[PDB]
Amino acid sequence: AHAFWSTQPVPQTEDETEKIVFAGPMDEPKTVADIPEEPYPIASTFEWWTPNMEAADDIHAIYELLRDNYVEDDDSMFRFNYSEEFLQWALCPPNYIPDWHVAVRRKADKKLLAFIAGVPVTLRMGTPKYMKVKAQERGEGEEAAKYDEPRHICEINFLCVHKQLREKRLAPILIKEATRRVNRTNVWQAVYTAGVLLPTPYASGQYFHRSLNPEKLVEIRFSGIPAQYQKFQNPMAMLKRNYQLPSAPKNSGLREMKPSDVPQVRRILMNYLDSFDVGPVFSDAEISHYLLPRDGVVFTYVVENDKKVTDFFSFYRIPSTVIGNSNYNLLNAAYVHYYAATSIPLHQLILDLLIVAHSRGFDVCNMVEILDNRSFVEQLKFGAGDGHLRYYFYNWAYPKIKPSQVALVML
Ligand SMILES: CCCCCCCCCCCCCC(=O)SCCNC(=O)CCNC(=O)[C@H](O)C(C)(C)COP(=O)(O)OP(=O)(O)OC[C@H]1O[C@@H](n2cnc3c(N)ncnc32)[C@H](O)[C@@H]1OP(=O)(O)O
Repeated sequence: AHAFWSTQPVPQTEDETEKIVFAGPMDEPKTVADIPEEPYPIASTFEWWTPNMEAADDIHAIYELLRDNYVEDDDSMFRFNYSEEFLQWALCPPNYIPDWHVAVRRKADKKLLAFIAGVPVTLRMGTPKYMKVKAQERGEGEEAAKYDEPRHICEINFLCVHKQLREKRLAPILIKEATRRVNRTNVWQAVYTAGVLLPTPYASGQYFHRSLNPEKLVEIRFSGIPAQYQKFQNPMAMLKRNYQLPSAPKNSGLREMKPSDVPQVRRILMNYLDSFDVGPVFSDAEISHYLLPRDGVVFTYVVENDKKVTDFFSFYRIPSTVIGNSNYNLLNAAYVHYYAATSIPLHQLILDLLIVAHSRGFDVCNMVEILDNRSFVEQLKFGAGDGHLRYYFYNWAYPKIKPSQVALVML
């Protein structure tokens, strides 16, 4: 029973989603004038707050909320510790809408108690290729193509309720108020991800992890000894030896991305992402924002061949707090971001990502099996994680697809 989600324009069961064969909206069309102009009522001791993401004080307040209260593993050993610089990056892409960043604070002391953030994204989200095949074989190509134009929608992230206020139905009102503010902008769909099962994902991908410092990872109980290494008398030693990375990048033309690479990176990324059912459309401004290197936040490298950029990869940094370990209190994790390989095998491109991440002191490289990420798991010695990242739409019926048809990276 979902007292909240059963009232919302989402598919309500896996059985329902299994039957969806076209993309399209779920709610009746509405207009902005149908949407209340007043923020939803909230307890008189709390207030809605829209942070100013240019104010160091406001960014710091969000930072501290998430540091102490955002996603935790089930054993409370690790918690994400997004940096202030990362939050300003993730929350403030080009043309972002300040009113889509929704917070609740306590009036008396102005303490931040809850947060949810929406940013604009332009998403291809029309009927998937294989369902269009089946639709065309039914003479319904027209209906299957109705919504192929990229849509300007909302990407939701960073939903967080302070630990002391959990299970008091604050998340539904936060979500409802964000929806109100987005709808008041004439935007009617959103996309979000979660590591938990909600009604009802259109895609789910397993997490995979590449140890860069396997001794540390075993000590902090992030990962175990892979089953294939349990046959050894000293598995950690063999792990270190087989996981040892080349001292140097295998691609001699590798260098950090620079502003003049933006147009070529845009073109090769968009050409690659076009082959996926669900994916973002990025302008030069958005390519610049999301991919140009930013210290401690995002790292992007290009390969030149024949004087031109032919390949690139990116990763971003999310440290996690390690709780209860007497030897370590932080885990430095690199997350595979966007990439495109036009002249070298993808596993050779991503090997250079691992080499660079190791040289920069990261402990582990994490990814979800979206894009073509599954294809280099075995080759580059990634191990399967316990987690799955689920992909969801708000007010968009969508057929179930494999994660290999998803090209939207979530931060
Ligand atoms: C058109 C524009 C639309 C824009 C909006 C689109 C939708 C966006 C949707 C949000 C996308 C977020 C994407 C991310 O950021 S996913 C990461 C979410 N954050 C965390 O896990 C951080 C740590 N946990 C917390 O802060 C709290 O436990 C949260 C805030 C998660 C729940 O707070 P609390 O534990 O105090 O519970 P409650 O009593 O207030 O509320 C219980 C209700 O909340 C439903 N619930 C539980 N977990 C989630 C979840 N992860 N997404 C959506 N709904 C969730 C649950 O099914 C129940 O509804 P129902 O089962 O009774 O019906």
